Amino acid sequence: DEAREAAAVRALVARLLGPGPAADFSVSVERALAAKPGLDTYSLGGGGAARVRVRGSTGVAAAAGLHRYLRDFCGCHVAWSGSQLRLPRPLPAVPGELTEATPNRYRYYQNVCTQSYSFVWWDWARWEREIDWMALNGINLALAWSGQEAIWQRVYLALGLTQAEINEFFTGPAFLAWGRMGNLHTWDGPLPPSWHIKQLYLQHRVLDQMRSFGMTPVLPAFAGHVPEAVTRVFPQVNVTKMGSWGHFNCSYSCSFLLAPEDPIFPIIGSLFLRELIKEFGTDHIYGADTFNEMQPPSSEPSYLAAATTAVYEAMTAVDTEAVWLLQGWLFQHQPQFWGPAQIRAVLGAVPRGRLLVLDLFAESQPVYTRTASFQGQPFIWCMLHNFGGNHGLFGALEAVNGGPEAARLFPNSTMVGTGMAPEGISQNEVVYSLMAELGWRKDPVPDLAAWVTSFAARRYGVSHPDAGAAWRLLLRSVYNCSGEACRGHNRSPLVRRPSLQMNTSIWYNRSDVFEAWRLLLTSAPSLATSPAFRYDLLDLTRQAVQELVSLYYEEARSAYLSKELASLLRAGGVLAYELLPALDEVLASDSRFLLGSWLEQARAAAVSEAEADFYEQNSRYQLTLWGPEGNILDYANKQLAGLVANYYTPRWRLFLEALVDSVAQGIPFQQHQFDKNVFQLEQAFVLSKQRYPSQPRGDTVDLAKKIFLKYYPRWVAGSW
Ligand SMILES: *[C@@H]1O[C@H](CO)[C@@H](O[C@@H]2O[C@H](CO)[C@@H](O[C@@H]3O[C@H](CO)[C@@H](O)[C@H](O)[C@@H]3O)[C@H](O)[C@H]2NC(C)=O)[C@H](O)[C@H]1NC(C)=O
Ligand SMILES: *[C@@H]1O[C@H](CO)[C@@H](O[C@@H]2O[C@H](CO)[C@@H](O)[C@H](O)[C@H]2NC(C)=O)[C@H](O)[C@H]1NC(C)=O
Ligand SMILES: *[C@@H]1O[C@H](CO)[C@@H](O[C@@H]2O[C@H](CO)[C@@H](O)[C@H](O)[C@H]2NC(C)=O)[C@H](O)[C@H]1NC(C)=O
Ligand SMILES: *[C@@H]1O[C@H](CO)[C@@H](O)[C@H](O)[C@H]1NC(C)=O
Ligand SMILES: *[C@@H]1O[C@H](CO)[C@@H](O)[C@H](O)[C@H]1NC(C)=O
Ligand SMILES: *[C@@H]1O[C@H](CO)[C@@H](O)[C@H](O)[C@H]1NC(C)=O
Ligand SMILES: OC[C@@H](O)[C@H](O)[C@@H](O)CO
Ligand SMILES: OC[C@@H](O)[C@H](O)[C@@H](O)CO
Repeated sequence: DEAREAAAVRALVARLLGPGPAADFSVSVERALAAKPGLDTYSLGGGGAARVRVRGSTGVAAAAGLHRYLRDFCGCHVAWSGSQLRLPRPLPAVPGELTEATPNRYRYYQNVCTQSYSFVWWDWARWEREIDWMALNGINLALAWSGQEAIWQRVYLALGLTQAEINEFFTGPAFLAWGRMGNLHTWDGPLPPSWHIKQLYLQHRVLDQMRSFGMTPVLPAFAGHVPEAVTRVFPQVNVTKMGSWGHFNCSYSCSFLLAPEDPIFPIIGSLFLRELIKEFGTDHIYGADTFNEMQPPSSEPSYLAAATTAVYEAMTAVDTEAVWLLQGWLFQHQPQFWGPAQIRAVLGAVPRGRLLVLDLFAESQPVYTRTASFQGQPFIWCMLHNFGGNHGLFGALEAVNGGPEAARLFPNSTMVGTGMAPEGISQNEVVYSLMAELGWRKDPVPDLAAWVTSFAARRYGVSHPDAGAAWRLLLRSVYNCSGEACRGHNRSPLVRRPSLQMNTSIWYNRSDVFEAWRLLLTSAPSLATSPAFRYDLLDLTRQAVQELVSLYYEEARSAYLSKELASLLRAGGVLAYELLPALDEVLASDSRFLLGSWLEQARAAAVSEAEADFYEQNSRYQLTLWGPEGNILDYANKQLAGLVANYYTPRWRLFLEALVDSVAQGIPFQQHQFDKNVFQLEQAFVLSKQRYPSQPRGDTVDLAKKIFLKYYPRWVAGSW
């Protein structure tokens, strides 16, 4: 109720600022503050000689008001990487009563993938910080995906499956996103008993905390995928075996899909939802997806309607208030299958307003556009932005700034909210800061250059003219990809398998990055004490090294092709023996860029050495080979200390060496042979029991300065 929501926001203020400064805020929650039912509203008053009055129509609204006040009146900044929470004394006064309402019924957060790429090894402490970030960003709808395998285990045991069948079925922890969608099964499991104990524990705390703010946590439901062992206990079920996803064979993919009209369908679907709800309660919104990246066995509208009605009916068969949150990714991913009549069949099969669809990649491939606003079903306009959790400076900020407005103005628009659905978090914080803001604004931000200048100013605690100019440069270059082919996948040579056919082209002027780097480095004598400045300088230096690797690749390749041995040794030499080690070393100077920081999260999730080794191996697979044969090679690449020294660099050394051997003998370089040798090194990184440091070493500013002094003059002079 109102009181519990206000107490939740009061406790947020105390975690955020300390209990001392928290006493200067008067928080309340009052339903009547909203003019229109379900359009969240906050108001700010007071300050100066008086306490700061923050009122919300809900707990999330109040938290958004708090953020509004801290950002625009106090100059504060909150992000995944850290915060800048200096309060002026006295606290600034607000003129009269400032009251703002969102035009969005929902602000949504999380991809299904984010659960595996970023949240896998999170404990409660980390989730608690994330739910605060969510509340401050005004989020009222989000996935609560933890612990669902523990519920499926109860269901399957009750259906007569053996514990061994259940253990064989789930993937390892790092691959559960794809197990849950039916893309995968089995790969790199089993889930150990401690996993379920910890995830059930976690999920209860997540749900309690979300609900205390008045957030709506979305819960999973059955979408038709079942383990093969279901055909042992129910041997007359009608099932179709799906195709291979992600180049996995039938030991790991080729999922069994239960036919929509099989009598077992509502029985399994109902038993799962009932067990889920007994354990966790419900807020009446359920997520399910049958055909994410998997071609349905028929394009007949009548079949596709029945497959969709079967899932919705299983939900309403236990909860008559059910609303089904559906990912729209498939419509964009297999456009040749998903013609107008196929899409109309799914969208028409659930009553209007009971399908809430995520237009998941709306900043670049919106579907509302080509389906007359999902044939009248409500939708949430999502920015996807990031794939694989990849590091790399990227954004299409003009398209995100104008996107929600265009969706709202579209004829017969059924837009009911905005969302952020990155595959991984902990990158490109500027992009999420903007899209979160668009959650509450009526209009696009009018001047992006001034906005990014203020973003940097609040983040560093000072408006520096060089740092400001650096960010304006990044805004118009890396953060302004335009066109239909803008994807935030890092495909740079640094993170990919070396070859003679790598494409080094980009969507911006490379000089803008090197200038931005120079300008940000010039700011260091003022800003070096800001953890956020250190983070951004490191991220930008890292980007500059990524650019240099590409440029040195170009030189090495041209020299290979001309049989210029000395030039090839020189160019390939600085790439593999100087640039890459320099990168690893500078990354190693901050805890937020250590492979070892993430792997120690994995060890702390385990309860034994053996289990910890298993989780760490899971993590190393996920970042590199993905599957056992390099099935989705480098898709979840990252630029972390340890990973660059022991994975990216050995591949480049081997590649250079094979090129110089080729030029030195008579002999052409053969890709297929190098492909076999480099696979041994990639796999060795995965299977090694090497431990990686979780403590930083060296000074970030000093190391970045050395890289700049050495490589920047070579850039301006063209002399490699
Ligand atoms: C589906 O894919 C998996 C993973 O690639 C296959 O399992 C793998 O099978 C291979 C070949 O049998 C094993 O590799 C090695 O083969 C040599 C044979 O000369 C042997 O000396 C080594 O000890 C080793 O066994 C590999 O261990 C195994 N990998 C895993 C992760 O289990 C599987 O066979 C494929 N399934 C189908 C149905 O095709
Ligand atoms: C927006 O919605 C309305 C649905 O009411 C569509 O207009 C109806 O359909 C045709 C026009 O193409 C007319 O014969 C009906 O009489 C219209 N109804 C009304 C009340 O005007 C309209 O076409 C939709 N726009 C788009 C782009 O699909
Ligand atoms: C993002 O890119 C687009 C394309 O370069 C920019 O939009 C142009 O802005 C100029 C003014 O400088 C206008 O005269 C043009 O009409 C626009 N061009 C096109 C092709 O649309 C935009 O300024 C860039 N955004 C940022 C924030 O730097
Ligand atoms: C299985 O279900 C599909 C419809 O989903 C149907 O085409 C097929 O005839 C059914 N097969 C059997 C053996 O019942
Ligand atoms: C790299 O890709 C771009 C389009 O994305 C294309 O125009 C270009 O020709 C490609 N370069 C090479 C060398 O193949
Ligand atoms: C990129 O920046 C450099 C240096 O300011 C400039 O010489 C060049 O003409 C710029 N633009 C393009 C499209 O190359
Ligand atoms: O406006 C204040 C609210 O806290 C949020 O919606 C921000 O605008 C974006 O973080
Ligand atoms: O590539 C496998 C990834 O984990 C997913 O994000 C999707 O398959 C991308 O389309």
